[PDB]
Amino acid sequence: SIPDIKLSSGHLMPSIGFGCWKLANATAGEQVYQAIKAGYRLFDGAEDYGNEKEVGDGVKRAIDEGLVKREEIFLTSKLWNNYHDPKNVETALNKTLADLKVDYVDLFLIHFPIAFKFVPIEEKYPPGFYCGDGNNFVYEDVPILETWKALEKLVAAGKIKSIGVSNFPGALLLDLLRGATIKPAVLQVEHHPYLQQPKLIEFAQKAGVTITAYSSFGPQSFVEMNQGRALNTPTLFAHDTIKAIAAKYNKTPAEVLLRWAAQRGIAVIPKSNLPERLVQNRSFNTFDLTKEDFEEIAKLDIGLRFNDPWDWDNIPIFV
Amino acid sequence: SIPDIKLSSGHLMPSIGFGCWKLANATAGEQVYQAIKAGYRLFDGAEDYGNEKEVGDGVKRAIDEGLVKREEIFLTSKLWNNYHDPKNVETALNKTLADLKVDYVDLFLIHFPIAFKFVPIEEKYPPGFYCGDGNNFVYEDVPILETWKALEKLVAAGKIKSIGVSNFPGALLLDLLRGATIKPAVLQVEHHPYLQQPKLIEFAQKAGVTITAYSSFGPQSFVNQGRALNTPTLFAHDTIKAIAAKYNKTPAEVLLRWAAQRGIAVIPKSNLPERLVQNRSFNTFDLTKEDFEEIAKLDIGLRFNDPWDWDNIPIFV
Ligand SMILES: NC(=O)c1ccc[n+]([C@@H]2O[C@H](COP(=O)([O-])OP(=O)(O)OC[C@H]3O[C@@H](n4cnc5c(N)ncnc54)[C@H](OP(=O)(O)O)[C@@H]3O)[C@@H](O)[C@H]2O)c1
Ligand SMILES: NC(=O)c1ccc[n+]([C@@H]2O[C@H](COP(=O)([O-])OP(=O)(O)OC[C@H]3O[C@@H](n4cnc5c(N)ncnc54)[C@H](OP(=O)(O)O)[C@@H]3O)[C@@H](O)[C@H]2O)c1
Repeated sequence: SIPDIKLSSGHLMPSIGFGCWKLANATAGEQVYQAIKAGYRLFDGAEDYGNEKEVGDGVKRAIDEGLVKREEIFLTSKLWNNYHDPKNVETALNKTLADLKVDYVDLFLIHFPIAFKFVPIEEKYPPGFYCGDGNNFVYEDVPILETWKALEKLVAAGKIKSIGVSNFPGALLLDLLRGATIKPAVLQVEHHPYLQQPKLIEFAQKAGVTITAYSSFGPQSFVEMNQGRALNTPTLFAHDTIKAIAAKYNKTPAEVLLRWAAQRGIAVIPKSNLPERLVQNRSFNTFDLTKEDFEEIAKLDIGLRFNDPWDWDNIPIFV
Repeated sequence: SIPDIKLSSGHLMPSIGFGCWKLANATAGEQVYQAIKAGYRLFDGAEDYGNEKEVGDGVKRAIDEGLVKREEIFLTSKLWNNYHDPKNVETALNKTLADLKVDYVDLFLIHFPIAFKFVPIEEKYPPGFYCGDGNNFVYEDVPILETWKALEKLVAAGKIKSIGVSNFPGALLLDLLRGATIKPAVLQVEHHPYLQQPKLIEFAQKAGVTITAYSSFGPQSFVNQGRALNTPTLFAHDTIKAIAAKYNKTPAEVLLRWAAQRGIAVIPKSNLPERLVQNRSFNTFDLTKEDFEEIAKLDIGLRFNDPWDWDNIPIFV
């Protein structure tokens, strides 16, 4: 049912996966397991999510029960900001591998083109915004390419199958493509009708980089974090454009939001604590948005970004 | 008169300069010379402008006539897109030096974070968008930092006083800063009330990078581009007029002052002598917080110089 996408690395990646951000440690293992039973095969995690051990527990349970074999699960993780210095990259990957209880991750991404000062794992993990000095942000002078070469070596050592990046704007991705020996296979970015960045999508896809969309439901994911920008934003779920299209096909607004990306070759990783939403978030490929529908949804693009490092410490990633 | 700005390199840079883009070759020498007599000391040029030889004649004439000495003139040039590969960087710079008839340039900027396939100087100069294969754009795998290191080397060789970048978005500048031994001293970007990019300015200034604004008059500079032609003029914008008529200054003087008062260098260019004068003496009034607030409302992120138009190059996306 779930179409696979061919990555530039020579490996297949499910076009629909299960998001793990803000999956409570207490119920994550069980929800990952239920997701596998519901047919999900790709799991989008990260060291920063702090629940990789639980994600691993869920996968290991499914494997121990004979529902799936390791090779049938696509595990994505992300290298956090404090670990860009080459000498720390493998250490961070090792922690991820140990927590996930596996020998390799299918996809490992540079979480952000941001290098926080290294913080020893036994000092605090996941470190979040901690940089070794109270609440102050401290950075390291590690160019992206240095981190990328450390990742390329880990691919050669068999610990990572495919490598890619997240939160990279066009000029940065373009430059990485110039110095990379193993081209980044995936660009994972915030993508929803309020932030469509059509030119980025076009450039990346023309360059052979697969797009994975995150926060496909826009502000939704951020309101529980009490983010003001998101709370002030009208939901996509109650938006007249999305609702009119959903009604026309007799689909849910969530299905239209996910299909709007899937139909354009963009991979999705919807997240949900609700069992009822598992099947739904993975079975939306039952109708086709017309040229007209796309023109209508295109009108909602306003460049509204919910995940912006500028908010953390005026980091100029998207400026 | 014209305030100087101390660059992160230690060297000083006039805050008001004379732009050389489109200065016709037949009269560029004379215009640069007249500009020097008019008080200008910084000349913003580029290999791509194709008139460095003539800009050089102008400066050489002012020096031979004893109006100025080489070290009182600040020359800026820019490394064009076909010369990013380190093995070609010095070739391009040597051509700029031979053309300007100088032993070094004061500021050498990476013109665009774009690497076109190398085309020999002898094959075509300036190459412009020609990449050695008909009208097709062809690129080279040369990371920004490799080009930068070649420039740092040319600084140690004494051929360049300060180095910097142009048309670099925030993320790219941030990354270059992590790898630079000599920090880029300047960030030259399009900057006007319709494209204010305040967060980029704030980040750059805070990192110690000096901003040089170009196209200070917005749409007035690309007018045969449709985008610019179909954009309401800033010279007739109600907010600009209001502030200009409120200080008895021209709209042009308000547009330049808005940048200058914020520590941003400007490089206006006028074929007309009167304006030539106007453009170097607009620091005769201050904008109030309220003025800035009203001007800041014009920001719509409208960009006239976008590589996306050339070949869907993702520099600003
Ligand atoms: N690399 C990065 O920077 C980055 C940043 C953010 C996210 N990501 C990744 O991408 C994933 C997805 O993004 P996200 O978690 O931010 O947000 P999302 O998937 O857009 O989140 C959807 C929000 O909508 C609700 N929801 C889920 N299915 C729904 C449905 N069918 N109908 C109505 N509401 C529904 C969920 O609530 P319930 O849980 O109560 O169902 C959740 O609060 C993450 O889990 C993570 O793996 C990566
Ligand atoms: N790095 C880059 O990518 C880049 C890109 C573009 C430009 N630049 C540099 O920055 C400079 C700025 O570009 P530009 O020359 O097109 O922009 P500009 O100097 O802002 O152009 C102003 C236009 O307005 C007119 N003008 C000048 N002064 C005036 C005044 N006081 N009152 C009314 N009209 C006035 C001029 O025509 P008249 O001559 O008839 O008065 C000129 O056509 C260039 O020369 C170049 O050195 C760099």
